[PDB]
Amino acid sequence: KFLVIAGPNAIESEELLLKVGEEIKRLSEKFKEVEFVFKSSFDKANRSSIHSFRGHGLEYGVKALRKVKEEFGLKITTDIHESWQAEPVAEVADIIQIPAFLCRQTDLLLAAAKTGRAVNVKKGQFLAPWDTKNVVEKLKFGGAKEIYLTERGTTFGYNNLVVDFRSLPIMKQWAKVIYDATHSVQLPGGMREFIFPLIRAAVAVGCDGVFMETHPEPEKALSDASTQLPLSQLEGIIEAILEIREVASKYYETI
Amino acid sequence: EKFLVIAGPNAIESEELLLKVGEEIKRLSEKFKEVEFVFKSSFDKANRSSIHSFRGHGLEYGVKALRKVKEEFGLKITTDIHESWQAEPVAEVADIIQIPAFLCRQTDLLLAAAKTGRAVNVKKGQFLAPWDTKNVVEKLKFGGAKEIYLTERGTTFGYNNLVVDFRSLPIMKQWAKVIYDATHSVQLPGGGMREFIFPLIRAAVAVGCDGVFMETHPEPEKALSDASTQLPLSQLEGIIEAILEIREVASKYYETI
Amino acid sequence: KFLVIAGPNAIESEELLLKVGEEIKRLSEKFKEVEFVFKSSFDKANRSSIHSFRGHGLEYGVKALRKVKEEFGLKITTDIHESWQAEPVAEVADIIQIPAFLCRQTDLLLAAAKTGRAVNVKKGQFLAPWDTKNVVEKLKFGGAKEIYLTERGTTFGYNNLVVDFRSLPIMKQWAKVIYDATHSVQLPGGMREFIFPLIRAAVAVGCDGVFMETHPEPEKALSDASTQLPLSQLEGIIEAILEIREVASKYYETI
Amino acid sequence: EKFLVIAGPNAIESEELLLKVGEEIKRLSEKFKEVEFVFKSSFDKANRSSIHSFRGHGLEYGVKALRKVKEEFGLKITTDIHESWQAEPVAEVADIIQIPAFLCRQTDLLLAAAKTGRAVNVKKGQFLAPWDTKNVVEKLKFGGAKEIYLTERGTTFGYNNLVVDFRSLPIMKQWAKVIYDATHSVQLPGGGMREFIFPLIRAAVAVGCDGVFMETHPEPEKALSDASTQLPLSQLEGIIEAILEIREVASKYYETI
Repeated sequence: KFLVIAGPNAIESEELLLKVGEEIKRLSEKFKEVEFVFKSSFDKANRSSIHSFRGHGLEYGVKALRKVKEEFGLKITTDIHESWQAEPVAEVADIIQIPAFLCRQTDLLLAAAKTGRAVNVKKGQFLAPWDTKNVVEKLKFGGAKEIYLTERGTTFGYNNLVVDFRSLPIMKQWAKVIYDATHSVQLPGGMREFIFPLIRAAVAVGCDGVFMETHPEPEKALSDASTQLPLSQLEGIIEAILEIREVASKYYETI
Repeated sequence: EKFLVIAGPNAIESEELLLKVGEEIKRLSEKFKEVEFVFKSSFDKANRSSIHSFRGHGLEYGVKALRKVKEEFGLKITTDIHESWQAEPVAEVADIIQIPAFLCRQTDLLLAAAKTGRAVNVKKGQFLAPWDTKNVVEKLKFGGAKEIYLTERGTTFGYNNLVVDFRSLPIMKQWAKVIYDATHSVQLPGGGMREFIFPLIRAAVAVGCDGVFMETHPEPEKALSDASTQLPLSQLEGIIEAILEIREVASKYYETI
Repeated sequence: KFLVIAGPNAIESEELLLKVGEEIKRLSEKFKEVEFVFKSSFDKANRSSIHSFRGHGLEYGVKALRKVKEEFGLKITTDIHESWQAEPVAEVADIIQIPAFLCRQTDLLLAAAKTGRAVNVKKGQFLAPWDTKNVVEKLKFGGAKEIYLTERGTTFGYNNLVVDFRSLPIMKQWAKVIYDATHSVQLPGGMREFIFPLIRAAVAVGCDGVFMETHPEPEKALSDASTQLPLSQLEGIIEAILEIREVASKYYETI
Repeated sequence: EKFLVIAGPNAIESEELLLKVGEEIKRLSEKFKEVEFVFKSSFDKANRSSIHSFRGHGLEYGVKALRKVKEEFGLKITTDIHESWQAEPVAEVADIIQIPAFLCRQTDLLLAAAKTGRAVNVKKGQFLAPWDTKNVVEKLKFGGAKEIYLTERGTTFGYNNLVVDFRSLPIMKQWAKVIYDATHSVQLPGGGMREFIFPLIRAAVAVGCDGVFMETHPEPEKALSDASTQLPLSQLEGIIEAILEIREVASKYYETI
């Protein structure tokens, strides 16, 4: 079924996760035609500034995510940054996420694959669609069976990203494809106004799921504040993508 | 608002070719009554990469052929101009005067088109940012244009490749009606990939635009221009139906500019 | 000999041309190892805004340029925008310049070639280095014998240009190569601070000439005010490029 | 200031290979006394495109081989780290700790390198704008780094291609010493063109930088990595002489930051 990966960008507090998990749980019951996966990072290991919010550590993060899964029965996904983290994270994460800048780090991919969990690799901003074939091959060699590739924009000049929708059908040749509606519109070093329009494009073109960050009060977010979606708007967007997918899917090209 | 579909053979290979495509466009205009069809074909390919490539049979021949399409089928017409002097003669038959992408900044060409009283559709240059088109529209309005369109046809992305930044659709909608060129957007400059034409057109309509531009030919493989990207005429009907369906379902979500 | 194409961006007045022509004439006498060509546009036919300075017309422009050639004995170059202009412009222009946006307009190139004058084509911001082979072929077909290709930057994301110096040796395979030090640093829709550094790069890599716009008071320029070089700084930069070329030329690769 | 030349085989194919290149670098360091040579070689290629490509013989073997180069030739050493835990062991032999381009934003890796007390050279990510490196240097200074270098190695330009924006040299010089990577800048990601190595290095020195990074191998065609871009060892001397000459003549024109 269609995958919807959503949650607050960073684990600002297990409290925040619970509030967002509650809504995601509700939508989960309302849209049985969708597989929801709760996402949140225990650490922002690649911030531009040394003075920016990183998180409360792996232990606190895995604990809070464990709370969400136990209290709501929702699948979990979070990203790892160094090989040693794969094992402890796999204790709770159904899907281990690989950061865009780290999509070429062989040991991180192999460590993720070794856990037996599904792996979702964020496509590096420096990678071409066809360059992802090798990424999948690494994961398969490592024993991974459920593999996702996420479109999150490509470097387009300085401090800007562009989404080449041709990437969706190309990557689909070797993995399930997810469209990251949040990071794709962020200006490195974004505009929330383009989030919905581009997500409509993604489903019209055809993808296996959508990744969207949501926060009760985006303005107060300690990360991706400019692009996280207000929690209250999540339901409407999900319904919209299901409606567009229902009609457009008739035209999705084979493989 | 009535959706615009600009379609036809890239170049006026012959008047017969035009009539063949025109006949089909006419049939479709009778079926898709909610669509405003505009027949397109260039009387001259003034910017071919090679001096040895097909250009056309001249303005005179071309205008005459386009006039025949309009007369025999009652279809609106659009063709592009390359130098200021062509605006007047072309305006005699063209309902919409098209401004080539490489020439979108040529002031006199825009002014020549605007003073004819005809609608003007400017292909967004491969070097232009979405917000840079505001001044393009301003020039046209200054010149008397009352019906203006901006066409998205890809942006320079490295060498011999174009990318379509769909954020351009809502941005340009701020000052003009927006058309998505499904054919040129997937071509590889000086290198096109037909397999991406349909998916990207689906994207355009889901994001929201005021029309689509698609070149079609009875036998693309034999086209004298854009042979790699022109759509087989028999596939036009299905593509149009598909975009109307996606447009309908996505429409309630189109943001207000 | 090494070509130096310099002058004010636009023909703001024949007076301005005379003042700049005087200095260029002086440098002309001081640097006999260089072929100076006076440049200035009789019309800015591609301004972004309808309210920006365009010029005083072709007649006034050709007249002022004619004055420079007669009063200083300097070669002339100006750009054309429509085919009909080639003939009248050729009356004074030793080198007919083809605008970057118009580098693919067959009739403009042929009209320029038909005059018998040399032709310098500004490489479009949308063109790849190897794509210029066809541009030269058009000009040769049209009868042109002296052909130049000018590097002036390539579209790099939005409102920015990048100079891929690999273009110099590539274009050299089929034409003489000129480096436009002024437009290459301008931000479409620039930074004078990068003009000198990039011109040093151009000569270290190897080119047949440099194109530089200069104005007595750049701040008062009605065009390219942000990138035109103060007249007083021209001598120093020319001497610098000659010195760097003298040393570096030993390493310029063959063809 | 003494010009830095970082050179050596891309990967530690064997200790013997290192000694062969080291011997030549040593000879050159005796001739070009105004140059500070630093021997470079990766103990691991942790980011190969393919799982089937050569990676290396491990950290232990690599550090031991690099230590042999330093001991036998008295040359400074630099190698790159891929995860935080490698900083300490590598710092035992490396005078300059290199941070991979894809990892230039990984805070812990930068911090791990900085606390060793060794110099740190960060390859500028292909996704980073020149001004975005200010925060990279800030992170290092925060971590205790006192000797920091930023290496220009190209920027993503479309697919499978990199472009070198030389404006980056003067911009980055505002907060760190700048090195130009003549080898990786001409490689075609997931596609390199050796014919552009020398011309672009000439450009770098004419613009002005504090050093150059060039990979060299006795027989590039047989290299287990970067076979298309590593310079034949016999050509190193001539290239170094050329850059010193161009640097000298261009030096009086270098702008003050």
